[PDB]
Amino acid sequence: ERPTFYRQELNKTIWEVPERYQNLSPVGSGAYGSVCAAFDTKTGLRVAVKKLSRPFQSIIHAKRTYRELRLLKHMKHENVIGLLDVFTPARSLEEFNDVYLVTHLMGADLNNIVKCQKLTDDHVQFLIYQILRGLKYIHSADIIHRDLKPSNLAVNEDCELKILDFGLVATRWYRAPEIMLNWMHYNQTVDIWSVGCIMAELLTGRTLFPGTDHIDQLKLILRLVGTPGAELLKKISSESARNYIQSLTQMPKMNFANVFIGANPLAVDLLEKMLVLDSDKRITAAQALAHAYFAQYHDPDDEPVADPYDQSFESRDLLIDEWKSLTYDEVISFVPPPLDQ
Ligand SMILES: O=c1c(Br)c(OCc2ccccc2)ccn1Cc1ccccc1
Ligand SMILES: Fc1ccc(-c2c[nH]nc2-c2ccnc(F)c2)cc1
Repeated sequence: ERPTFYRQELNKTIWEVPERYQNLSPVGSGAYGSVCAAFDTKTGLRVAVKKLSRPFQSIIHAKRTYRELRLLKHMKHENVIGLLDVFTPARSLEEFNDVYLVTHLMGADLNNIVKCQKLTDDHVQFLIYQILRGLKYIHSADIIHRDLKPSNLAVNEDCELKILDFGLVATRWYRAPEIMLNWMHYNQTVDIWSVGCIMAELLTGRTLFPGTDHIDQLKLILRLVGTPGAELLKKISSESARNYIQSLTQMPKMNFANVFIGANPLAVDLLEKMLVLDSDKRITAAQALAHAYFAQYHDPDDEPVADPYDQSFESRDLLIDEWKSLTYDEVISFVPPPLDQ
């Protein structure tokens, strides 16, 4: 049966939510919606409530809305953001024009933490372990995140971490070189690249590759990791890309031990493995969890994999009303997870 809703305006946005959620307080905005912190009276915990902006504005928005709901309904892992609740104030499909999502409030991200801070090795171990543990799960569902950066890593006062969906500086800074090149057959290790860039920054206090644009970004990456060797060169189909790359002044892969000088040598070894230029040679999330850098955290029996995830809708070309109806179906069928201390 339907709960009682109440309406309010927060920052020129209307929020209509069940009375169970109290003390809404805006925390930010992330392209596809706005977020408020709230108090969940049913559990006594603080939650983040996201209101999707214009969910059915176009086929793109409608499919994006469906995609996010499907993804968040599927993610059930300690280090990945999932759903406590999904609701709409709409009492019918024709009424349906707003989607709210709720998750447990972590309360900060790594954008907030990195800033004015170099971290000790022990905290970097724990943070990056958690990221990799979440990534192992995501990758096992044959999902690629594609946009991992500090703002997409939500962290609580205990330094427990969950991977966000979408977060609240430059995104290109964390992006794999093959994506800057525009390769359409990139793999899951694009996310491993991002984690390498994030880990590097946590250890040093500086952006590993602060490119001003995609070209600058590629150039900074190749200065650290070297211009492509022959094995990699042969895998590049594009004539313009290969002409460009091979016309650059050719560069050796740097010794990372020299670059990340003060760092724990196990940290440098993992970084070398994460940031190999040829993506076919980069370490996987599962492999990284078994690396000696994480010896004090790694438990192979507590690093679970995801249930099968149906991404077939991704190929489909549907009407806005069809995406809308499917999303509505997904809201109605939502089963919350159980309360457990
Ligand atoms: O801890 C979170 C969570 Br938790 C978020 O969740 C967004 C969300 C909400 C509902 C569904 C899916 C995602 C977003 C940012 N942050 C970090 C953050 C929270 C409050 C202030 C600053 C940073
Ligand atoms: F300057 C470069 C050259 C190659 C890469 C690269 C890294 N991993 N995979 C690739 C790749 C494979 C096949 N085709 C591509 F276009 C790219 C990245 C930057």
